[PDB]
Amino acid sequence: MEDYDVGGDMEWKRPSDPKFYITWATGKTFRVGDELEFDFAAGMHDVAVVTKDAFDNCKKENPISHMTTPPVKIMLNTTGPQYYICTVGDHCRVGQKLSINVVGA
Ligand SMILES: [Cu+2]
Repeated sequence: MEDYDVGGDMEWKRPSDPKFYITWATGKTFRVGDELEFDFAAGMHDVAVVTKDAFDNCKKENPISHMTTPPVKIMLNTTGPQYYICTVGDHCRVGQKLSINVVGA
């Protein structure tokens, strides 16, 4: 397995550039068995696991999951698309979201 720290050195924050997490995710292989870790300061950001449509429109309500205490560690147990957004303020709207596609171990 591999434990990915989302955003690397920038961690999970409000990006200056909307494509920042698209860039971070590019080229990486997310496999069943891998872990994602979102590091952030309590109350400044959070993590919501959401559907594709909620990702696309930054819909914060009624997510699949929602975590407010950092660090958020999520195991990738199934293959297919996974979407994450931060629901604090305008962060999602400016790019604080991540889309990945999990493949077999
Ligand atoms: Cu945020």
